[PDB]
Amino acid sequence: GKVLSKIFGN
Ligand SMILES: *C(=O)CCCCCCCCCCCCC
Repeated sequence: GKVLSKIFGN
């Protein structure tokens, strides 16, 4: 959701 961009690593 909004974490949705870290657990995306890179
Ligand atoms: C929001 O919509 C995504 C939330 C990010 C953390 C939990 C979702 C996990 C599903 C995405 C797979 C990413 C690698 C586990």
